[PDB]
Amino acid sequence: LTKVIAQAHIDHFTKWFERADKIVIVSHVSPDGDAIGSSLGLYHFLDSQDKIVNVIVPNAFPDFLKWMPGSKDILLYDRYQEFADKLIMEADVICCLDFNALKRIDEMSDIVAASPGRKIMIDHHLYPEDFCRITISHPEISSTSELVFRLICRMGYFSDISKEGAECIYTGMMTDTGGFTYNSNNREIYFIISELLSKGIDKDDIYRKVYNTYSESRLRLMGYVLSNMKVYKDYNSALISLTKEEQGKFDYIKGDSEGFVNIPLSIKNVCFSCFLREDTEMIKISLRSVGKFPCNRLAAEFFNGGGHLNASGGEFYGTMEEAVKVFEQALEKYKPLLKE
Ligand code: NA
Ligand code: NA
Ligand code: NA
Ligand code: NA
Repeated sequence: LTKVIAQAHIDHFTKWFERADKIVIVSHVSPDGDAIGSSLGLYHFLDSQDKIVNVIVPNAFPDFLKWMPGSKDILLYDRYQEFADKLIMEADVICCLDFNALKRIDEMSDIVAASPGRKIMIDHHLYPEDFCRITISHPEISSTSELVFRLICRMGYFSDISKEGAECIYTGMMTDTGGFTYNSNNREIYFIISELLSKGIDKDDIYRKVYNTYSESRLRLMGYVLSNMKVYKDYNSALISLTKEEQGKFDYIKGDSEGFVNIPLSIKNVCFSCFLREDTEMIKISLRSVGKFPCNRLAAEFFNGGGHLNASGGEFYGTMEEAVKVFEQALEKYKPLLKE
């Protein structure tokens, strides 16, 4: 209902949109629900308007997103580089969805940077770069999928958002707010959800497809990791870990530890959570916080990593007990910050 996106930006893109024959949509490395949801949401709309549209991402997306209509036609850059490169170089318009810095598309950077096609960014992350000619940057909005819905609506094409398109948009809104459990207080979110439901989507089924679709081994693994968790009561923090012996034992598949780092936050007075995993070769670190404790600051100092305020990661080249000791240093240094 409220006009968040600048009308001038909407006017400009509409010009590009009407002139364009060939359009490419790009999103970030290791794309997730909102990367794929926003991209596929835009794809379905654009494809309904007699346009050649291809979605290209650097990297495979999780299997729990395969159900999404159009997902099979998403082009993986690390498997069809030459083909993708041609599409990118020849695109009249390149839509950059759910990232704001060329490093977020890891190896696609150069071809995207070089292409003479007209670039527009549609994103909700903080601190955007100026590689796009049109920049729609709204970090106050909780997902890129919502911005895509908003853009299409403001252009006057709400009626051309299909059931399939709506499914993809809802999926991204859902995943980026943890099923509307964080950063979701805004009223207009729920009007948008209602609008998407009017397109025939089944939001409950979509929840199940994304979150209630994984192996017996994965869930037993989650339980084992939780059984062996370490809580530091004076530091409002929790630690969980997986070794190579533990991973191999439970038959670890890629993406099995996804979300594990969040579970310890469901303990009362635990606002900061760390997960340590040995790689296939040393210690991978995942950090999560609830509230305002800066995950990205600790990661940058103690694990040469980074990311966002509430979710970060990085590697530590050493051993488990050695990596655990480093984690215990950071807890000690930022102890006063945690107590606030
Ligand atoms: Na808007
Ligand atoms: Na941004
Ligand atoms: Na997401
Ligand atoms: Na909020």
